[PDB]
This record gives sequence, C-alpha cells and structure tokens, in this order.
Amino acid sequence: ASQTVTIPCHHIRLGDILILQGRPCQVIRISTSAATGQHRYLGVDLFTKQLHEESSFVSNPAPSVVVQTMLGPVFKQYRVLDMQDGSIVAMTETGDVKQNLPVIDQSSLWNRLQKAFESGRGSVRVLVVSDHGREMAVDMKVV
Repeated sequence: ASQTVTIPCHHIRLGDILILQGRPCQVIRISTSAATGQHRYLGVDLFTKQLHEESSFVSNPAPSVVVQTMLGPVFKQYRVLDMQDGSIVAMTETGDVKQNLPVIDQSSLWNRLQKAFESGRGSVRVLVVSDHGREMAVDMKVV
C-alpha cells in the first residue's frame, strides 16, 4: 500500500488526492458529519474509478491541540523517456525504467503531457501514485 503523508483537514480542497478506505482517491465532495461534526470525504478511486468515503481522524496530540487530518499519498516524480499508446516510458530518480507506466485519464493529463513532451522531453516529470504494486502517472510538472 502507498506510503502516506498526514494532511490537516483545513488544507484539503476539492480535487486533492486522499487515501479513502485505503484507496488513493480524488476528492469530489467535502462535507461535515451531522453526527460527529467531523469532515467526511467522498472521492473517486484513481485506479478503479469507484466511489469511496472516509471521515477525518480527530487526534489530540497535545493539551488544547485538536487535529483533524487525513492521509494523502506520497507522490513520486519520474522522468518521461517516451510516450506510446496511452502509456509512457518513465525513469525513476535512480534510473529504474518503467516501460508501460499508465497515465490517468483525468483533466486532460495525456494531452498536456504530450504537449509538454514535444517541446522539451527532459524537463517533463510525471507525478506518480503507487498503490498496492500498481503505479500510475496522475499529474505532470515541468522542471
């Protein structure tokens, strides 16, 4: 399962990727539980596209400190060596080659990647989520 970071709930917005029920999910709705007052997150699984919901974790790490948090995935950043048929050849920081790295069909990433890739390949990075063995490019950056 994906490595994670803890995100304060005040810093979570629609479109952020959270772990919901153990699954990396794009947040599509943020609401407050009437029963508990806590934030509830409705999200779309990046891989399966199924809906998942999870409420915030309330913790009390110190006197008068009440924290509502969620987990987000730790993104990896890969270089793009080539693009072929909806997948890319990516390279990790240590030179490990991923031949068939899926690109998520989300927010026109493939077209944005293609565009950025045609006008300087070396500066194109993909942000990659790695869940339960599976990896996928879910965003891109230019260095």
